[PDB]
Amino acid sequence: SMFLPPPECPVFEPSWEEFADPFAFIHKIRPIAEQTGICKVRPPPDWQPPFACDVDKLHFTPRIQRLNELEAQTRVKRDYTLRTFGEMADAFKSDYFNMPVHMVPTELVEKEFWRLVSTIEEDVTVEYGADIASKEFGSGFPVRDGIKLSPEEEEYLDSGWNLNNMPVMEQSVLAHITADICGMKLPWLYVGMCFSSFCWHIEDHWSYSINYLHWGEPKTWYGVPGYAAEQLENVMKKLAPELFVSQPDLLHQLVTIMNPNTLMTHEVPVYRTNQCAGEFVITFPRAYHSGFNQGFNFAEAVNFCTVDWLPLGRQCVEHYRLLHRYCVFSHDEMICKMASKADVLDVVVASTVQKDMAIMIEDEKALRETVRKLGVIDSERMDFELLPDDERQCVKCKTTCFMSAISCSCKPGLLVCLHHVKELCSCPPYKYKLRYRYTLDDLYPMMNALKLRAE
Ligand SMILES: O=C(O)CCNc1cc(N2CCc3ccccc3CC2)nc(-c2ccccn2)n1
Ligand SMILES: [Mn+2]
Ligand SMILES: [Mn+2]
Ligand SMILES: [Zn+2]
Ligand SMILES: [Zn+2]
Repeated sequence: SMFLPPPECPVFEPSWEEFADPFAFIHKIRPIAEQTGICKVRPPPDWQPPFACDVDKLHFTPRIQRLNELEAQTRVKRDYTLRTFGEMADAFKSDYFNMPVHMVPTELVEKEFWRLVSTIEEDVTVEYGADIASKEFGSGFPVRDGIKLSPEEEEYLDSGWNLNNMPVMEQSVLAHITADICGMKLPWLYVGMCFSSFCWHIEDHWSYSINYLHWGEPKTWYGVPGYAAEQLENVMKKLAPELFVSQPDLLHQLVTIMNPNTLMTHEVPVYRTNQCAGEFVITFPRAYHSGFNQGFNFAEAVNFCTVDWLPLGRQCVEHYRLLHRYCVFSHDEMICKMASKADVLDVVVASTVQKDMAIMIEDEKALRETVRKLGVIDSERMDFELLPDDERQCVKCKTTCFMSAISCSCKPGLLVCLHHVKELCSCPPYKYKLRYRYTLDDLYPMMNALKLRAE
């Protein structure tokens, strides 16, 4: 009546043979799971990564969170010990419900969450932990350290489902990427409590994400399939226009809490699940998702990109361009980097990169012809990858340049991508320079190397 729980998302229970290769399994479940945006994965019963930590020696700075529906929160992120946070968290929930913490039904917490975030009179604030793996935090999974690991810990060091290993495996396209994008290859750690929430969002560059709940009380998820993303955005734009005004950078992007029933009322397909300890949740490209924690828990998450994602990654950067949204990295730079490493690429990877590069080259070919007809004649090679990101963004659309850009001596340091030549300055195009990374004659052999590797 008040709150109608969305239908359950798919739950997979792979055999050991299926589970062995994470990328093969994800590709297998993709036709099913991409229709729901999110899915849950229960590992084989004996796949049990050991969790060991001193609750007194793990410190982290908590972030404070107000729980109001449609209220703006920043998309990106005192001092607790893990023990003191746990004691705070446990006391909060038990006091909130006047019940032993482990006796509060998950359906009730869900019901109550959507009540309190909607009620203006309620002024509930909670805290959470969200941080990259550091020497003060550290992954929940076993990692190699100079100290001595137990045989059980060594058993899960090179596991495909050890979230530290996923970004650097052969079937992932971020295996040989150079530029430091710490947010997209390093796992994040999340310490949650009752009602602590993550707002509606999609991952950077429409990448996958995989989440593992190491221990604690469940994490409640809501998911929307990739094909319904723009439908969701139109709904939220009409109800919360503040989230759609342009921002100075990525650190200022706004997100919010919204009842899934509101989305469902506007015919947006929403699915739910309760992620329990020891279970994986996987989010698919452009799959909007949000949720909250049932109680004190500890989760670890990392982004990743498969060969299936590559053409979507290009579409995303194009979408970023239309929105004047900042990139985390240059998609074209990634592609050309992989091309320069063709001989050591996985053969299926090489084949997929080849296809994307062909599109890249033909688009670049047309763009350069266009700007030449605009009067830009002079040109010089430029190593874009050497520039800091904020020193090679298009003035107009904020895209990260790599293949090419336009410069003018009248605006030293300023660049525009080839889509926005008319946005650089007021001086005539013959004063401009085409700054390019590769000639067309450089690019075709690079793509040929990929073709040979793919055979
Ligand atoms: O809660 C979990 O276990 C993970 C939920 N997923 C989150 C959680 C999360 N949090 C950090 C930022 C944030 C923003 C607003 C409210 C709460 C939080 C805490 C969780 N951030 C992100 C994020 C950020 C940037 C790009 C892509 N994803 N994803
Ligand atoms: Mn409220
Ligand atoms: Mn996220
Ligand atoms: Zn000028
Ligand atoms: Zn531009």
